[PDB]
Amino acid sequence: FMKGIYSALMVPYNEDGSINEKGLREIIRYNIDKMKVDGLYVGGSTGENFMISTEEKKRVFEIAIDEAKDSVNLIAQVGSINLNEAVELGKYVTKLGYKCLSAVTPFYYKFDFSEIKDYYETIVRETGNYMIIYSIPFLTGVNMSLSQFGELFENEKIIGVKFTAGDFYLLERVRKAFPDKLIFAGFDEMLLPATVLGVDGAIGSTYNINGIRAKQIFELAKNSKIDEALKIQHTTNDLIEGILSNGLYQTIKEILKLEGVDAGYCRKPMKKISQKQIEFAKELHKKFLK
Amino acid sequence: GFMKGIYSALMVPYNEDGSINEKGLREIIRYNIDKMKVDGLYVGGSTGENFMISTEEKKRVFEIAIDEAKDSVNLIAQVGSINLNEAVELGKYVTKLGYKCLSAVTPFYYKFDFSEIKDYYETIVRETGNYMIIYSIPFLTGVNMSLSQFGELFENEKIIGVKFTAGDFYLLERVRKAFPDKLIFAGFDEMLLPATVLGVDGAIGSTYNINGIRAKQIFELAKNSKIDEALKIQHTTNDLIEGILSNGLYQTIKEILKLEGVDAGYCRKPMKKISQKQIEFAKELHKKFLK
Amino acid sequence: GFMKGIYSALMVPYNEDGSINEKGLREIIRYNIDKMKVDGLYVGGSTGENFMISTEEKKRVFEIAIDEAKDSVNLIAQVGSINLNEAVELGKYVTKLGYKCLSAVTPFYYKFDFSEIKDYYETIVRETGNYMIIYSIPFLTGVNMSLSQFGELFENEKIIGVKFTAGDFYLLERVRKAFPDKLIFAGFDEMLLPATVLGVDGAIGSTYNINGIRAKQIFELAKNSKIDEALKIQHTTNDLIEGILSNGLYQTIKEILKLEGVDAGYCRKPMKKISQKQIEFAKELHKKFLK
Amino acid sequence: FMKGIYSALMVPYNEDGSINEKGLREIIRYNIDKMKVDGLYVGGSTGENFMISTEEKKRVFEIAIDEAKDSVNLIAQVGSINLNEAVELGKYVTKLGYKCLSAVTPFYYKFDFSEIKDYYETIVRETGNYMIIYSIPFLTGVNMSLSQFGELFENEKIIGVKFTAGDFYLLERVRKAFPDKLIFAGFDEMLLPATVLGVDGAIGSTYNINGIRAKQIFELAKNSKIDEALKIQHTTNDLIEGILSNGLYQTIKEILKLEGVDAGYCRKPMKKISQKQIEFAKELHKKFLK
Repeated sequence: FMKGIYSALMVPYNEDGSINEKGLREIIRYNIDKMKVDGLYVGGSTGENFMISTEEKKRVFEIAIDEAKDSVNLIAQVGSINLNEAVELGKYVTKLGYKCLSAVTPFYYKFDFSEIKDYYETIVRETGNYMIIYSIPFLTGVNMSLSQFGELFENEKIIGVKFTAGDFYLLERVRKAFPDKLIFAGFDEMLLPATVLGVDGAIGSTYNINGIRAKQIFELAKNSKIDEALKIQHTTNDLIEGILSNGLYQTIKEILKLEGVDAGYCRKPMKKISQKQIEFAKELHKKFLK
Repeated sequence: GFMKGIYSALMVPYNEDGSINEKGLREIIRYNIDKMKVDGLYVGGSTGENFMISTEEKKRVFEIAIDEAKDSVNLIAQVGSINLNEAVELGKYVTKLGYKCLSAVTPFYYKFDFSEIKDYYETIVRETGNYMIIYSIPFLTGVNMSLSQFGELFENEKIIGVKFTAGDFYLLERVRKAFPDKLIFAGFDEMLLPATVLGVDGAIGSTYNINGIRAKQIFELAKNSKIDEALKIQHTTNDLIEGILSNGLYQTIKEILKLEGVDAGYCRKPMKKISQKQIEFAKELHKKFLK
Repeated sequence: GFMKGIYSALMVPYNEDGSINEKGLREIIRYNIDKMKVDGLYVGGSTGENFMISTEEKKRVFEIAIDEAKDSVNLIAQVGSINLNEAVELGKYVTKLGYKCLSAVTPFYYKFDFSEIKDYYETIVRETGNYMIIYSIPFLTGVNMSLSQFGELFENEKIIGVKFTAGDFYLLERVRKAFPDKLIFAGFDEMLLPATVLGVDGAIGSTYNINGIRAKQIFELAKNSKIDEALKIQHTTNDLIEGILSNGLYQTIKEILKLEGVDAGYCRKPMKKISQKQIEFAKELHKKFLK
Repeated sequence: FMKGIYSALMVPYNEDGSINEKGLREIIRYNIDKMKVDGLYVGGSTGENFMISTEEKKRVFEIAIDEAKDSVNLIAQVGSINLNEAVELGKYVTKLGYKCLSAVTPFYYKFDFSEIKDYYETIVRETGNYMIIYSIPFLTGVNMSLSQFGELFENEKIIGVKFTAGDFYLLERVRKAFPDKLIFAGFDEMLLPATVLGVDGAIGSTYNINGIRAKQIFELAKNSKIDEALKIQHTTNDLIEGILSNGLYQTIKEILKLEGVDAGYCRKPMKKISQKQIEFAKELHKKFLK
């Protein structure tokens, strides 16, 4: 029921570093109305979201839920810092109406798997909400074993997993071992291969600007029209190759400003986008998205 | 363009004393051609324990293979591995024997820069006059070549394709669009369905010695946009591969080939002999997936 | 130049409810200063589970540490981790409290290029006016900085040194010769003797909470060219460290500190509690190596 | 008794690719007389030695043993290809008089440890010679565990190990667990740190041209004169930094030609050394070695 394309909301910032509330609402509206996404992924690692305070993470969650209402599905990423920040955020967004959570493991310590399980099971026990897990524990690089997925999926309110690494063998194994769980692709350049292996959705940050093509790839592949889907994936990956060449986070923001959305400013010590990269973003915009 | 299809990576059987079992070799070729109905044979690949044999034992394998297969199937001769002079000597031997396509891994004895890899491949093409399939990863470096590096190699018209060994589907898709006129072979059997929908022209694998039927079906069904049926067969194939890998891939394939009446030969020291527990597991996999 | 010597990486003790155990914190400081006779304390480091605490809990730790240590030892305040605004806010807080040296890991939320790392460090130096020790590896990248990148950072005169976390002794030797006027700290206790003979000015480690005596001896004996005696103590130190690592380093250090009368506090969820088997093993190591 | 500095002999080649016999003798003489090395390491991975035939590997071993006689220790590396080539080479060099062997594991297969042990134990059983093992199985990157060293060192004719990776923690552990075995450093840039941890010798290819400084570092460190040894190591590493900057294999050969030794030609497809790199090798020669 949570299927479809999700855009990873990137939070825009004012000149002074605070959150640009009206700019945040404009990005939500652009994703819902123009990109016609099936959901929003709020609080993800995308861009520079993990640096903001707990207080500012809570204001972003409330602004998002009040502007999106339920035109779309919403998932709240509440992990990363530690387990009690995850629980406080998890019960705040549960009280705001967020019907699903996700959590990356904490960054301050390399936890064994038995502590990953306690971490995830505690967020489900203390919030009562649904949970999406990550196939890779935060900053470890190693995918979880298929046996470890089974131990986590024994909990019924852990309803899915977001794949960040493009291991399609493990993806296929998880897909067959757990036909009742949701699997989200977290790689936009390989959406077509993921869709034919039966993923239920995709979460990406390019879908802020390329959501239309992604919904077509997702829909055409689930109806076995591979010839047309591969051709759109070829065009999508020419956009992504240019965006990556040009700096992905800043190119997406610069393209959003070319579409009439105030995507805000960057926070130090990140270097400002150059004139050559602004002109290159406009060439990408006119070639692929206008 | 005629070299599309599923290829089996021939594994060389050995006698008790370590020499090659010529009649076991002929029976494996017949099994792949008649029962597996493969579209071609990949001879001389790194698969199993083939890189340990002498160049002269390599010449006898190439001659036995072309003489047992006739022209029922495509043949690709892997002539690299050791050095450039053995690659050229092997490359001209198998070209005179009738092989119409070559492949070559870079030599193992040195970490060559790209400008010396290109001279390596271009020299084998000039001295044999044969077609060439390159590897996306230089031997024992782990890093895929850049898309610009593919362009410099693909400037040669007798470098007709590339065998992908790492499952980087982003790079696979980029190479596919940048060079629509070149052949691309998947070298990963567990991900055949994803590679096929991105437009690979064939697959070279060692599981096709025993699972060639399912692989041909996945390849044909996916190229005809019937993903639902193709995904179910890929699921069954990966249940076999997961068991084969759990049990030791090289030895399980050999023991399964012996359960169907093919003399797969013996192992060479210092490789350990397969256990009774693994023979029984190979038999369960055989009865469950292939009988 | 006055900040040479052995430094202990303070591990913050926690109460049963997760808040910081202030009196346990004072007792750990006293144990390091009086019994271990360390030359300084490294406060706020990634060691153990310190990066999980709030900035406000970080401010109370910095204030407790400077007030318990007075000026018996050098103090370095690690103010990085979260972002640049917390680093600058922390950096000016501990500068007003009397800390004479800072260190900062790069932020964790983004993979910064080098030109943004340099702005990061130069901004903390300009906004606090304090001295700065950099890390040879940007937080969560794994790759050491280039020797040219060290030169661009060391152009700032208030960047007085570098803490090496990876044991690359070739790069350590190159940095040592290229910048004889800068401080270099080893951050690997198992290789103290090799780092000292290459001219490191000190060591920052977490084993020095309990093995500071042996580490000071290795440091002093090696800088006075008595390698034979220094190697024997390094052998004993590494027998302790091998046991500590086998048993879980963070929890074994805490349990050993409790065997000598220091309230090392409790663990925070989701970390698992130490077993009886590991408590008994910590006691054997204590009786064998430190009593 | 095998202590000291060993030079890794690099085989010079004629214009046609064959072995330059008189050039090989000249390199042996330069290492024995001018570099005053304590031994020669023949057949190692250095340069481009692993490509030559078994026949040409046998001629190199005999030329080396007949020109060096016993002015120096000799170790013969007989592994890499497969186990029966290792045994044939091992008994040939045992019949030539080589009193110690070494062997890297085969390249054609990723052997488990129980097959590494059978591999090494077979070369010792079939030749009766002494054996030096490598801490890293050929092309795997992973050091052996200290428990695995113990299982191998249970054989008394496996007398030592050559360390290729600079893990000084593992080096110190192996040194203490087996005080009766030889340990050779295989990293010239870190000779001083290795010497203070009690290594019995060093095997390197820079010792073809920098053997004098290396013997001084080795001798000064074993007599606790660290101040003088570190200063020579600083100078040695300035040479090595330049050699590496310039291409190590070709710079060493070009420096040997600047010292009056016919170090031969390169084999295709290796690119020939440039004029800028020849001039740079001469600057290194005049600055560090003349």
